[PDB]
Amino acid sequence: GSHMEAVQNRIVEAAERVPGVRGVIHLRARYVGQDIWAAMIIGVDPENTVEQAHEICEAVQAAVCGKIRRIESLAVSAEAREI
Amino acid sequence: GSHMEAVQNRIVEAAERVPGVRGVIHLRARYVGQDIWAAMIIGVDPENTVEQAHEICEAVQAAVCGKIRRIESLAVSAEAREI
Repeated sequence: GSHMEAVQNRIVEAAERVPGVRGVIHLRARYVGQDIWAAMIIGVDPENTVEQAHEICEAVQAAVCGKIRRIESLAVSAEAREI
Repeated sequence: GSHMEAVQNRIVEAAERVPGVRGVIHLRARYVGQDIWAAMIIGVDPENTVEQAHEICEAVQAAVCGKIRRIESLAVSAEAREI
């Protein structure tokens, strides 16, 4: 089941190129029919505001849903990640 | 099924008395055996930091699990709420 490993990779790469994302902490993805439904946690600067972290999450969603073909549901939340 | 409405009320009141919580936005609660498992979204100042919002969520968890008897699982996340 490695068509899923390929896709997870592209999702991770896609997300990380959005401003403010410091790593994908967590990504769950499953096939629903021919579609992918995913849920993601991104690391963000602990000192970003809550409203900034929301904006980053939305940009990640737009970027991934925009770029990655079979993704039809993506939930994105944020956690503090110091690096 | 109104032993659940009573408990949801006490959870909401409990959470709202934690510093930085501006309303409970969402609370899902279910009985697992004789226990309650719940998941909650609190409103917080959009200008709090991410790390502050984490701390508020943890204080809500400590407060609710500490005070409300049959709750054995509580997940708490934060969303921006301007008021």
